[PDB]
Amino acid sequence: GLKAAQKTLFPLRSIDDVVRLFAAELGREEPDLVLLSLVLGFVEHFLAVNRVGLTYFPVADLSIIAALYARFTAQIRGAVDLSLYPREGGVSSRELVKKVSDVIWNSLSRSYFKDRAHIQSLFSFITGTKLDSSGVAFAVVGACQALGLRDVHLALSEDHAWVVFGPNGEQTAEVTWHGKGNEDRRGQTVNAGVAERSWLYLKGSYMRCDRKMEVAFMVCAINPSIDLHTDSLELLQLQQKLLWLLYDLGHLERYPMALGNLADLEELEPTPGRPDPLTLYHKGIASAKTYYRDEHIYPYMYLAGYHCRNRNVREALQAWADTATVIQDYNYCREDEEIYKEFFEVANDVIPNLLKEAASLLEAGSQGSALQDPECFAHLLRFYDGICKWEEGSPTPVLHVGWATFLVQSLGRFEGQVRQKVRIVSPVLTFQSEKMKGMKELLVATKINSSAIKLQLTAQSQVQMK
Ligand SMILES: Cc1nnc(N2CCN(c3ncnc4sc(CC(F)(F)F)cc34)CC2)s1
Repeated sequence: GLKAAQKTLFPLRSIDDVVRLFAAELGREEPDLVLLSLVLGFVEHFLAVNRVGLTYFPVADLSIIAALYARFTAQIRGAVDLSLYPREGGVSSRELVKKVSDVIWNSLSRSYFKDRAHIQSLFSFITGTKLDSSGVAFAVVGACQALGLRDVHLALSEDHAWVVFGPNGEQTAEVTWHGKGNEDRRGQTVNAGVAERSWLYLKGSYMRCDRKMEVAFMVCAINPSIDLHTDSLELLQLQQKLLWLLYDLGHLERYPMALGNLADLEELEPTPGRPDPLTLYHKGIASAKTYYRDEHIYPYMYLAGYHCRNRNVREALQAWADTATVIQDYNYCREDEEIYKEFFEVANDVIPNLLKEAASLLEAGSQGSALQDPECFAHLLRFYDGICKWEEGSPTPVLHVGWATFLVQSLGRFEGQVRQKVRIVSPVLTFQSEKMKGMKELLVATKINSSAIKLQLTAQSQVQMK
């Protein structure tokens, strides 16, 4: 059901031929999501899943891609009868969106590993009857576009996906599952999650994609991994080129995660003449500030990871403190476990390892060490302050004694003469959380009072009886 003009670039014989196809589609009124996702899934399958026979690039013949496209469009058009769902006002109804979501859901294998790699694309849907969670949401949007439903668009948070549709694109509907063991809410709005101020729904500051941002999503979705130790260089090059295409056309402007993904790719293999990874992480943060009220966690996490890998301890601490400054205005809710896991690993594994190495290097005579810099101690304190403020008013707690052991260790890496230089005002720091306010006294003693720290961080009421 492809148009003549969509077929003229075939066969695709290289990475650059795939980029030309994307450029041509992006120059259209509506880029064809189904065509583009089938092409990426086909090339990913033959570059990462099965490389038998590979000599340069997996040639994508029109006959092959057109037959896959026909399989998809026949499946959707046959199973969704539009006459049963009249379109009032050129916009779609909740019943129609639910029907398309059910069609995709009911097509999937009964049982499979939902966390596998390479199950994101429409190629996986057609050839393997398998999709991952956000892959189902994308497939609903592709199916709606195939049906002529121009109002149905992908909605993305940092850990979940759903659709928007209807009058002014103001309706929301769940179309896929989230996480593992959670009961699905397909067909419902996301209002209760927005109202409860969970990270999962970003207080309503989630992405409402247009079609070009949906192209950017499938490009972010490319998975170059061949196995635990090995990435496809061909898929890395393709993903990086397509991200630059999108960047140049303006379609990453409102997509912080895509800018961090591009910066990560540039760190691995920089493109001559292009912005540095740092510039790109900063544009990701600027995008979040401009379009999403600075309510996103990952723009700062991407920046912190880059500084961590480069052992810029000062700047890694600052960027994690900034992540905590975002999280402090959320309530920690059921289904936010992924961001809890990330903050736990930063506090209880990554920061301790960085400071352990810093301590060894200070023993060896380093100058300008983070451990002698009171501004770095302040960043450490601000990171814990935001985590404590996050916990306030949340329906489930965050901190426990496991966190306290690492806090004491991390504090102890800074000498008392460095800790004393931070000014805690009601380097200068203001605490927002009642936990860190009560800890202020303790933060300056030559020997940290471990037991009193533990009591203040966990709000534990009592010590051992005997
Ligand atoms: C620091 C970080 N390093 N990698 C990070 N990733 C990997 C890239 N990710 C993403 N990159 C582009 N777009 C999206 S939309 C989305 C939510 C989902 F999966 F649709 F439900 C995730 C995500 C998720 C966050 S954060």
